[PDB]
Amino acid sequence: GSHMATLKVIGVGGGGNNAVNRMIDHGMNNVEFIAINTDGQALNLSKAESKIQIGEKLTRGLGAGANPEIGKKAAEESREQIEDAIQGADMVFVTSGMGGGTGTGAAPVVAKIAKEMGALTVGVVTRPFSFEGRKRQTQAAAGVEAMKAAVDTLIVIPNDRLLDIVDKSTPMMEAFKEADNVLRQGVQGISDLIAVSGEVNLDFADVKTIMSNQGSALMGIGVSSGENRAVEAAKKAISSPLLETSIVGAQGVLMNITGGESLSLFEAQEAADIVQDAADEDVNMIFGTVINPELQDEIVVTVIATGF
Ligand SMILES: Nc1nc2c(ncn2[C@@H]2O[C@H](COP(=O)(O)OP(=O)(O)O)[C@@H](O)[C@H]2O)c(=O)[nH]1
Ligand SMILES: [Ca+2]
Repeated sequence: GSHMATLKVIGVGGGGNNAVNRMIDHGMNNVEFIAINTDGQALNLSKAESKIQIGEKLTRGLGAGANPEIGKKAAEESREQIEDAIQGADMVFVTSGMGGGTGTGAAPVVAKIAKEMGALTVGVVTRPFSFEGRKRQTQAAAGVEAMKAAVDTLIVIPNDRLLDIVDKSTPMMEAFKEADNVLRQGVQGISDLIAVSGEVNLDFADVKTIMSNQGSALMGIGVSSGENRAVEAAKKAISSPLLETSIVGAQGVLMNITGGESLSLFEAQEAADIVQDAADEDVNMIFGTVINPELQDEIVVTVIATGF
């Protein structure tokens, strides 16, 4: 008997549901998508197969009007419908934009329900742009703290970091796609780890060990070819221009390297050393390797870091 973990991605509120819509468009298989919102108009446009309208008696079908208490009460009163949607999950990713009413208030309730049901629960949330003002930032910070209390692991993306990767003309929607990559590639990295039996094998139990009840996390992937490919891919995997939690200080890392038949012992050590040197801690590594012959000169390094 083999194990095949059930993964679910849950968008909560406006930003979370747009991230879900964009991920569905990008294409993802063997992942269930759930869309949760107070805003019935936006939920009607969701591409997810499971849509949950919360708080209709409270908001009359509108959003939360920037009030986190409304988001929280909305979720609590739809608990049974949220549980039904999560049922069967082995891992749940909850994504939401903090600072509004629905995400801030409802996302921690959703995450708490998932964890109480035994699922490995990961949050990936944004903080608002500074141009949205102090009050939005303060509401968002309270949401982040509530999320921390309710998840196994949390990845925070300050939206201000998007201003570091655009030029004056980059479309807003293109910047948003860059932030979407954090969650999408983290999910895909776990999917790929579960689906393949590696020459040095890691599986969902290793994911649980690295992520259960840990706090902040980093999830990254790097791909490189040619000379110094392993160092370059490892540096890319831990590079964090959009992340609140960098690699620095990590005390546990799951690292998987995938390459073709040319994958060398020496370069696997090089990659492992990059990660641990950048952590600047004594890192408890869980190391894996997959030989994919279809790959020629490409190497892929996946990292999950916790223990901050
Ligand atoms: N990166 C990103 N940030 C978003 C997006 N949509 C909303 N935001 C951020 O999320 C915050 C909450 O917006 P929203 O999710 O629409 O509020 P809610 O629906 O009331 O929870 C905003 O203040 C923005 O900082 C998105 O698509 N991408
Ligand atoms: Ca595996």
